[PDB]
Amino acid sequence: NKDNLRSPICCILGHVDTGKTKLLDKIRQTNVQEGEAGGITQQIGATYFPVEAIKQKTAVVNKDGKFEFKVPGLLIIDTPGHESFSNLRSRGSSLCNIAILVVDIMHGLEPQTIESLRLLRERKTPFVVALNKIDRLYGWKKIENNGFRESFALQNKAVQNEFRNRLDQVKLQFAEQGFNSELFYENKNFARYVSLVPTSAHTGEGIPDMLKLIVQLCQERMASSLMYLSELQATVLEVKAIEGFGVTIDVILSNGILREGDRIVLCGLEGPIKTNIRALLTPAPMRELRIKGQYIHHKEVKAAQGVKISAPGLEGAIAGSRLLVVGPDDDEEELEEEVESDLQ
Ligand SMILES: Nc1nc2c(ncn2[C@@H]2O[C@H](COP(=O)(O)OP(=O)(O)OP(=O)(O)O)[C@@H](O)[C@H]2O)c(=O)[nH]1
Ligand SMILES: [Mg+2]
Ligand code: NA
Repeated sequence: NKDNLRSPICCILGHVDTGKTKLLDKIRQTNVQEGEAGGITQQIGATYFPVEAIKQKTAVVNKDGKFEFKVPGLLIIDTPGHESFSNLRSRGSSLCNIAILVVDIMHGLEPQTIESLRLLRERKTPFVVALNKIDRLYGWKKIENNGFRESFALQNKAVQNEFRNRLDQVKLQFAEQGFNSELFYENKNFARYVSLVPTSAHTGEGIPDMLKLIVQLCQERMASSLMYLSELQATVLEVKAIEGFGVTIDVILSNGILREGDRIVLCGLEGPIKTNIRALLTPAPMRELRIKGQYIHHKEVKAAQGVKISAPGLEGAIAGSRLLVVGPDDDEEELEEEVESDLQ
C-alpha cells in the first residue's frame, strides 16, 4: 500500500564531460557544475526528486495526463566520469535500481562508456541512454525545455539528416557491445531493448522525455517488490567533520526507514561502531547531498534517500560500510559479524 511506497534509486553514468551533472543541474535548476574544480565531478552525489516535481517537469510530454505515476519519488546518484574514479562508478552502480547512461551524441561510445556498460550488464540493471548535446547539431533551433519530438519536428532537413546519421552510428556501436537499442519512440520492446533519448542539458530539450522514461523503467522494468519498503539497507558514502556537528557520515539509505535517536551499528577502523543518531539530516529536495547548505532535520526518513547522520563515535567509520539498526527485538553481535563479513 501507498504508505509503504519506496522511492527507487537511479545512477547516472558516462564518460567524462558528457553532461551528467549539467543534466541534473538543468532539472534541479542549480549550478553545481560551474562550481566544480576542473569542471569535473570527483565524488558521489545524491539528489532527491519528489514525484510532484517529476510530474511537473514531464508535463510537456504528458499534456493530457494519461501517464500514471506510481512512485513517491526518485533518488538520483551522480558519479564521476573521469578515468581515475572507477571505484566510485562501481559503488554508484551497485547502489542503483535503474540507471541513465549519458552518451555525447557528437562522440558516441567512449572508454568509460564501455566501463559503465560492463557495470550495467554485470548487475543486469535496466537503463536508458541520454544521447546528450543535441544542440551541437549544426543549425539546431531550440525551444527551451521542449519534448524531443515537438522540437525535432521543427528542425530543417539538414539537421534531421545529421541527427539520423549520428543515431545510426551510435546504434551500430551499442550493437557491437552486445546491446540492441532504439530511438525511444521507435522502441517496441521496452523490456529488452535500450531506449535512446536525445537530450540537451543546455536547452533542456528531451529532458522531459528522459524523466518520463526513467519513471517508466522504475514502474515497468525494476522488480515490483522494490516499489515498496522492506528491511533496512544502508551504505556509508563518506565520513566528514562538519562545523557545529563534528564527525558525521553521509549515507545512502537504500531500503527501510531511519529514525532520529536510532541506535546504529557499522564498520569502524578498530572494530564495529555502535551509537545514536543525534541529528538525522537531508538537503532540501532537489538539492545535492555533496553540497553544503542548511540541512533539514528529520525525525524520520524513508528510503531511498541520501542522508547525513550526526552521532558520537563516528571517527574511524569506514566508507563503503553497510549500516544496520538495532530494533526492539535485535541481537547485536550477529549484526556486527554480518557487516564485517560484507565489508570483506
Ligand atoms: N553544448 C552543450 N554542452 C553541454 C551539454 N551538456 C553538458 N555540456 C558541457 O559539457 C561540459 C561537461 O559537462 P559536465 O556537466 O561537467 O559533464 P559530466 O558528465 O557531469 O562530467 P564528469 O562528472 O566530469 O564526468 C560542460 O562545459 C557543459 O556545459 C549540452 O547538452 N550541450
Ligand atoms: Mg559531473
Ligand atoms: Na565534467
